[PDB]
Amino acid sequence: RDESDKDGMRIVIEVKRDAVGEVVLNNLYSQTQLQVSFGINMVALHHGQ
DNA sequence: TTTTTTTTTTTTTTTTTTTTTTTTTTTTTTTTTTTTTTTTTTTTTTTTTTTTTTTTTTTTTTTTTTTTTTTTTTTTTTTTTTTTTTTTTTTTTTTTTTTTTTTTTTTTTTTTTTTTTT
Repeated sequence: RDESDKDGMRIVIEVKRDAVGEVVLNNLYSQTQLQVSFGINMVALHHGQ
């Protein structure tokens, strides 16, 4: 669920009793978009080229 | 300090219902085949004076079988009633006009990541 109320940004992800929790967070980083790779490419017009 | 009662969401998987992929039948649609209309010219058909020997109508009289005729009893005709179809008032619904309130989609271009197939 979400619990954002203009005092931050809260997304609660409840963990089951039979689960480590840290392993779930590592899986979420690996699979989900919580970790994203920003591909830097510094191209700009210098002297109009 | 140990032990006892109750509460719910999950191990759930199966029954019921819903949703989503399917393909028989009457209504469209493109094709070929047969009805219509306008020109050329063409031997061919067809319109109109003259003569002619014909063959059917009008003097007159005759009869007979269709035109006179009266009457019995049928039976088509007309009357009432009711059903079926046609046709027109009535109602309903939908569309367009011009200023208002709201929205919703398809593609380029590069680079990086997921997400399936081999």
